Parts: sequence; structure tokens; C-alpha cells
Amino acid sequence: HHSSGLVPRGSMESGFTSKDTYLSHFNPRDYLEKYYKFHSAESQILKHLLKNLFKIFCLDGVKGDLLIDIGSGPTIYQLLSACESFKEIVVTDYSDQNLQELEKWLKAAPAAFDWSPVVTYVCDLEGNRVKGPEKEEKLRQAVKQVLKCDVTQSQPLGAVPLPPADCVLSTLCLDAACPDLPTYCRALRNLGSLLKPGGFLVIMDALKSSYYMIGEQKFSSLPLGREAVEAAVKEAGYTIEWFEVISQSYSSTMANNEGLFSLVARKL
Ligand SMILES: C[C@](O)(C/N=c1/sc2cccc3c2n1CCC3)C(=O)N1CCN(c2cccc3cnccc23)CC1
Repeated sequence: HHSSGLVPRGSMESGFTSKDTYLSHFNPRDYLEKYYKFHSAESQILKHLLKNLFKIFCLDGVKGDLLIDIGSGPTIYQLLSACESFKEIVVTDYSDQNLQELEKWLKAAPAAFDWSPVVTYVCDLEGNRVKGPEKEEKLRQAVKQVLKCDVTQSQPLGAVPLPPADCVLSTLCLDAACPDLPTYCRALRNLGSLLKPGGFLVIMDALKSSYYMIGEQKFSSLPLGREAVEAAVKEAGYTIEWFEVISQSYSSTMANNEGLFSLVARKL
């Protein structure tokens, strides 16, 4: 995409990877093979996101009718615990390439990525009430829609009539989606329009990361800290229930994050 090494793809005119670059120059299966192979940085990070989700959805409250999952990418690790606390899930993404990988996975098509190592891992955290083939069927039955997203749009779902949600989940999304704090803050107001009053916001993402790599192809990220996200959340109409910060970072070659944040909020 012209630039090559000097600046992330689709970030020369703008200074941040434009949304177009996610539709055209983005291979989702290449990304899944890199980050979600699954005791490296990636595996340890995925294991921490998983523990936080098992605690949010299985250990604590966060029970409901409908959970809208914003910017799911081509991944399902983030929905394994919520398919126990929610009667229905509505997954979304900007990339059609990503929505495709999700739709292939809901069909159990052999050409879809293997989530077996991950699914079995979450089963072990839950005590193993069920096994992999049983856990994946609960989650697939729970996915009611796969829709196009745009957190950087007043109506994040467009014309789709969706009922108010009890939870809105977003993992590893807004750092790539928003190019500056005004957009990060606005994109959180947009998530609130999908949420019920006193409804949960669950956000997980990297801290202090300005880029992330998918091979040799580079992508933009918003380098923000704990103070920056804490402030962005509260100003967008949310009361923060708890905020976790971990020091684990992605390997040298994969991103310059100083750690990762996990937080639960409530639309107030
Ligand atoms: C693969 C992935 O890039 C997500 N993976 C990762 S792995 C990793 C590792 C380290 C750091 C980071 C990181 N990231 C996210 C960025 C930070 C993806 O699938 N994303 C995020 C970007 N996203 C959108 C783009 C533009 C506009 C959007 C509008 N609405 C909704 C979504 C939109 C689409 C879904």
C-alpha cells in the first residue's frame, strides 16, 4: 500500500490507518495464525483476556437478554463465557473479510479457523461442566446475527432494528478504529446508544501502543494510557465498576504496547 516500512498502511495522508485499509489490505486468516495460534506473549495475553471474561461473565454479575459484540474481528475467544450469561449475542465488524471468517465459523465449515485449543482452555477455567464440542454448540446457537459495524458512525449499526442491549462488549477494537481521543470518546457515546440505562460496557484493549503488525504489514493504533481511557469512558456517560491493567505486552515484532487494559462500566 505504497508507504512500506516508513508509515502504517493507509496512514500517509491521514496520520492514522484509514478504515478502507481494513476492507482492502487486510487478511484475517493471516492475522489469526499469528496472534491466535495458542507459552508465548500471544498465548499468555489470550489466557488473561479469557480469565477476565470468565470473571466478568461467569464469576460476577453481567447476565442478560442481548449482548452486542462490537468489532469482533474474525475471532470468537471473547464470546465463550458470555454464551452462558446471555440468551442471544449479536456480533459485528467493519471488515466484510472478518464477518466472512465469523460466518464460516458459525457454519462449522472445515475451511474456518480452528478454535479447539482456545475453547478447551476456557472449558478448564469453567470447571469443565461441558467439553469443547458442547461449548462451541452453545455459542453458535447464541449468535443470532452477524452485522456490519462502524463505531465512528452516529448510528453504529445503521438501519438495523436491534433491541436495547444489556451488555456491549468490545475487545481489541477502538485502538485501531479511532484515530484520536475525540473519536475514542465519541465512539463510546455511540456504543451507549445501543445500551440500556445501567447497562454494562466491557472494554479490553492494548495500552500505549502506536502500531501493531500482521506480518510485515503495519497498522495504526492510538497510544493511550490508563488515565486517558479512564477519562474517555467517564466523559462518555459511564460509571466505571472496575479497571484492570496488566503489564504483559505483545512480542517485539507484533506491537509496541506497554500492557493491556480490561474494564467494566455501566451506562449512567
Ligand atoms: C484484527 C483487528 O485489527 C483487531 N486486532 C488487533 S490485534 C492487536 C494487537 C495489538 C494492538 C492492537 C491490536 N488490534 C486492534 C488494534 C490495537 C480487527 O479486526 N479490528 C480492529 C479494527 N476495527 C475497525 C477498524 C476501523 C473502523 C472500525 C469501525 N467500527 C468497528 C471496527 C472498526 C475492525 C476490527
